[PDB]
Amino acid sequence: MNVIMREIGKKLDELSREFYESVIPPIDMYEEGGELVVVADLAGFNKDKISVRLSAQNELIINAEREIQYIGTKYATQRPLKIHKVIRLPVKVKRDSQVTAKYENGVLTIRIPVEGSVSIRIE
Amino acid sequence: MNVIMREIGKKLDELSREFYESVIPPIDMYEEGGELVVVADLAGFNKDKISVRLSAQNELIINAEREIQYIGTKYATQRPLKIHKVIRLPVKVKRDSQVTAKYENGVLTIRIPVEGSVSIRIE
Amino acid sequence: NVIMREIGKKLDELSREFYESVIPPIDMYEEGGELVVVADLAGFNKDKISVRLSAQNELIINAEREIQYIGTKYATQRPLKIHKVIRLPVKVKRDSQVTAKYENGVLTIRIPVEGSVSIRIE
Amino acid sequence: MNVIMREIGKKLDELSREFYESVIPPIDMYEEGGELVVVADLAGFNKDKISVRLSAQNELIINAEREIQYIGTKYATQRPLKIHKVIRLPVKVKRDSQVTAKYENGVLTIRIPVEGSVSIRIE
Ligand SMILES: [Ca+2]
Ligand SMILES: [Ca+2]
Ligand SMILES: [Ca+2]
Ligand SMILES: [Ca+2]
Repeated sequence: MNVIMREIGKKLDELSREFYESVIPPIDMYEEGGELVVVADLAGFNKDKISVRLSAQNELIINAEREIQYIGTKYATQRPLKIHKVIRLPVKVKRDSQVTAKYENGVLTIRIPVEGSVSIRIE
Repeated sequence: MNVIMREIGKKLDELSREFYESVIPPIDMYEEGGELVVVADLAGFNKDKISVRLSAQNELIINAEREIQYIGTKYATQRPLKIHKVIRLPVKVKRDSQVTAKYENGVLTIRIPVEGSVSIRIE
Repeated sequence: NVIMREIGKKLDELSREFYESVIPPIDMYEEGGELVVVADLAGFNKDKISVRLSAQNELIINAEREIQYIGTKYATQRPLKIHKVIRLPVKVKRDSQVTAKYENGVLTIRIPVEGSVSIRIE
Repeated sequence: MNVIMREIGKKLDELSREFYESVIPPIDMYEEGGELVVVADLAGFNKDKISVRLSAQNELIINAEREIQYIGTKYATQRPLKIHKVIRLPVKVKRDSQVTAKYENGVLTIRIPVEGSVSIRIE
């Protein structure tokens, strides 16, 4: 039945959007100059609608939201409305140090200041 | 094992990037006013390095290329370097009409004029 | 060690994926003008296995399963879902209903085949 | 040279069977309630021809053998004839404790008691 066929298309497309919502965004992590920088491909979002935060845990969290409204017949709606990404941080980040987030060309770049030395424990 | 672990980690990172290369970009497709619109999330790319193609078989093809060079330690390399996506268009493209592609905020917007007909039963 | 922990989890999944691609091994032979396909497909629900014949003459076996365990897991190799496409050496008989039987982790499929090929005359 | 092609095919079939023998069977290992459990997919084997052994070195060994012969033309013979798999257990096996092996639906399940301890900090 066509009605049956149509429903499947809707479900697949919705599954697709969700899959992207979990996967996006891919990130690159590297440490440079005592600086930890995270780069994320995050196309089509407002700067206001993006939030970057650090938990006390050294976890790095990225949240973004958008509304997409299209007028016309719709064949696919893959793009993710809602983004939540939680990122493990390899090393402890200096407390009370400036953190820079810049949003360019759909790319979110985060620089975290890096502390070189680790106090180690005896016994 | 230490060397092996590093090689393996490097291998694992390569796979993750490859997975992204396969799934990016997500696209939205909708048609209004005899126009088909494709919207794709393609962050962190250069317009000069992006190619958009229309095919005789009615596919739309998007190719993206970029160079990633990183200085210092690398913890993650998820972000895609090479993009190849082939989309089978729902509607036949108009044979002789202008086709437009734009790149803003990491988003590639493609507009294609469309050829179509629907038949009305005569009573 | 957490990342080392991270590496291990991925390797295990990669392993699971590898099994999903390879499983199952196939034995193919022709008996009595029938094509018999035997696949080793352990621990799957019979209700959960689908066998179908392609227009192109490919033979397809589909199976999926859920595996859930309680406690620490050291390995999860076993395949959750298998999609296998088999190209068929001989043209399949039209009509000619085909039967599938599943026992002891083994799925056996019997297919009738046309015994002759007509030849075009130029 | 079609017959030589056939010999080559027979060799290739032979290799495939060999590769499978190396990779079969895939195993699931989990430890719960002092029992370590191994689940392996070993379809189409006689119970009598399957051997399960526990090693001094703490390995678990699975051995199986089968006879496969067919009548008429053979197009493929992937399925393994003889199986040897050595698994090194994550945790110590409890000495002289009952171990159970069950084979059903082509699945071999092995239950092994383990010796382990954890230390609780005092005060
Ligand atoms: Ca319905
Ligand atoms: Ca609103
Ligand atoms: Ca051999
Ligand atoms: Ca051998």
